[PDB]
Amino acid sequence: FSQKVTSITKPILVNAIHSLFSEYFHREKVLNVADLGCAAGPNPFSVILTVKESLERKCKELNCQPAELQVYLNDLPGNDFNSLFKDLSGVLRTCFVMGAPGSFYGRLFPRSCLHLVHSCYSVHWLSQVPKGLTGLPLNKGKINISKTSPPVVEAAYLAQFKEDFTLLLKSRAEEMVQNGRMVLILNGRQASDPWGKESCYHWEVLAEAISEMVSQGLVDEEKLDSFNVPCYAPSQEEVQDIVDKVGSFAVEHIETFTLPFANDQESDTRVKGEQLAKNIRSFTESIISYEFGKEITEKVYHKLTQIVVKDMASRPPTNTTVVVVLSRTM
Amino acid sequence: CFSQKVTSITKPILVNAIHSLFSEYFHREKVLNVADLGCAAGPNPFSVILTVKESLERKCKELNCQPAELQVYLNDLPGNDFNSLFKDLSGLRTCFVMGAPGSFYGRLFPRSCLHLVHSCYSVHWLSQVPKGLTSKEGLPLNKGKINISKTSPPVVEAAYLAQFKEDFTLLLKSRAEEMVQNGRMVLILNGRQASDPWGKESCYHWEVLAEAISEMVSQGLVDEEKLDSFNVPCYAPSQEEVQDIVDKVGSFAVEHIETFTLPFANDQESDTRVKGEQLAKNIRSFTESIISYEFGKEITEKVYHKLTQIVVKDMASRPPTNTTVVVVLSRTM
Ligand SMILES: Nc1ncnc2c1ncn2[C@@H]1O[C@H](CSCC[C@H](N)C(=O)O)[C@@H](O)[C@H]1O
Ligand SMILES: Nc1ncnc2c1ncn2[C@@H]1O[C@H](CSCC[C@H](N)C(=O)O)[C@@H](O)[C@H]1O
Ligand SMILES: Cn1c(=O)c2c(ncn2C)n(C)c1=O
Ligand SMILES: Cn1c(=O)c2c(ncn2C)n(C)c1=O
Repeated sequence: FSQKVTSITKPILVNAIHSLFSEYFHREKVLNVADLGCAAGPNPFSVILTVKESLERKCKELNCQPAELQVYLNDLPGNDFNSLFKDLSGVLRTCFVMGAPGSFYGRLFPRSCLHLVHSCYSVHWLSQVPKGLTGLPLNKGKINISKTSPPVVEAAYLAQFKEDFTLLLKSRAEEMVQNGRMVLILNGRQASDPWGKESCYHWEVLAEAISEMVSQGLVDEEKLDSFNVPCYAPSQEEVQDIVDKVGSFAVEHIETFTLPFANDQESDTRVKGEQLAKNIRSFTESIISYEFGKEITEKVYHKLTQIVVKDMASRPPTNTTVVVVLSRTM
Repeated sequence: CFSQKVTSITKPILVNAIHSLFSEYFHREKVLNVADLGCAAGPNPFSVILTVKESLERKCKELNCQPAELQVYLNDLPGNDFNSLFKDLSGLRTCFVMGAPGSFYGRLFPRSCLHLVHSCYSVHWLSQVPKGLTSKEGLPLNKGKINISKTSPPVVEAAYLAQFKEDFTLLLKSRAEEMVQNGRMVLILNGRQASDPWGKESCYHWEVLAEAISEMVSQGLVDEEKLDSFNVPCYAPSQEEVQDIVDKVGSFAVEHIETFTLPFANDQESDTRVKGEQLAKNIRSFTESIISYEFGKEITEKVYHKLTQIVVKDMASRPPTNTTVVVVLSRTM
């Protein structure tokens, strides 16, 4: 899945880079790139290579020396920059890679210096759990928007997102050169899709595993009730509406695509389920662990592995991605 | 006290260099860019950030202008503990702090963007152990020691100086390409008074480590050939050497040159034992990794135990000094 996403989207990144060339940004002394929420895995390496290779390839054609490249790798201060920097030791030459700790909800970089901003699977995370999920907890059974969720949950999540995403765009707007491009890829939904397993498979199946622990009386039902993940899956329409209100970007590309969550290149339904569960753990573990402690979380994932395995044998789940490319105007 | 003494004595030099930036109206540019070479993870980088931030804010008040934004690059080798550094920096408004992993012997930053470069106790470390500390035959010159000593043949001295000339030149050439016209660079490093002999006067730590090693050779727990052909990639230059190297690189003017010598141990401690133990701990903390890599964990732990006994003994008779060289450059042409 992670592989599928990066490979499907690579041409979009490359097209955005090509836009930079018809502005002669490759003729400037340095090209500045930012990756928002880079984590520590291989995706940042691949973003660096894509830009580096495309920049080198084009300067070969035009018989000029390539601009130098500066890549800022942004993530929250708790990110494992140590590992990231150790792995980057095995691009160089004319290539200067920085760590930029901080939240992308706010200023991170000098005014109008960025030529390219990139983000893959970060900007769906909210700055806080949305307000108005309370006293008394609305959204009783669940940890995200669901089939069973009252209309107010939906509206609260959307409102939080509108705030956050607007603050993201405003910050990036201040930091980008005229005609700079920004490529944003995030977990999303098809508008005509219902809530529940269609769009938020992972949040639904986690709430199931929690509910099994409540049922075993190992967790208070009030805890599940007033637990909510600070994460939203927008439609492309929502994204585009938010962008429309911030008058400093032109939309150059908008896209939604839906894949199977489970890995195709595996024939056995077992393993397929276990892998998907492992995958889900790997990006939900820290938020779950922090809320329920190590002992209970270990139990939650064991039941999760049983739920997904069962799901593989009947209706296999999907996952949906929204992609937008913006150009800085005015 | 020592690390504290160095940062506090040199703070005015940093501030003067910053003030030079103001008379170039760099505070009127959109961003002021600062680099700290070899920042490690301790409190010194925080203090450099504060010094610049405070001075920049203070002077924009005075001249009634819009404050430039501040960008600070914190450079160190990859596998420096940037995790801890970044966590501590969280306890930062129009103030953008970056990690810049890599060696300062080489390019690290875009061409001509830096206004201020700062470095405290880094650039004395060489890029490699210097070549030519072994004869044609294959015999190791510099028999007893791990740095330049009283007992060292002339070729050791000349090889270390040559390595430093290479390294320091490469540092200056790289920074020259990366600094704006009239940018300042403040370099503070462990050094020597020219008229000082080699040995305990200038390289206390290398001398006392070679002692501890020699005690392990004496207990036959380490081959004498290992000590013989082991050499630390570190030099303590005179201010004259530094100035000669700078003179050959035609892109900097010297604005300040300084040598000063302090007691190594913390003076505000009355007990000789603790004074010695502290100095030893201090010495371990900056020599551990290169000692450990060479002799393994088991014998290194023994080396530091004997080191702690040697320094404690030294505190009670002749207390050691340590010497610092400081230079400030301006980017010209
Ligand atoms: N406000 C914020 N500012 C910066 N990083 C953030 C953030 N909120 C979440 N993140 C980071 O976003 C990342 C999401 S995981 C995706 C990582 C990478 N883009 C990839 O494709 O693999 C995490 O590392 C998380 O710490
Ligand atoms: N070539 C090189 N490039 C970058 N950092 C280097 C380096 N050689 C040594 N260093 C770093 O220089 C540091 C010296 S310790 C000094 C820490 C800090 N400047 C202070 O005043 O406390 C070490 O962390 C070491 O890893
Ligand atoms: C890192 N990450 C997420 O953060 C994520 C996700 N699906 C939804 N989200 C929120 N996937 C597949 C993922 O790899
Ligand atoms: C890192 N470091 C050194 O590298 C050093 C030193 N004194 C001498 N040297 C070489 N001190 C105090 C120090 O902290």
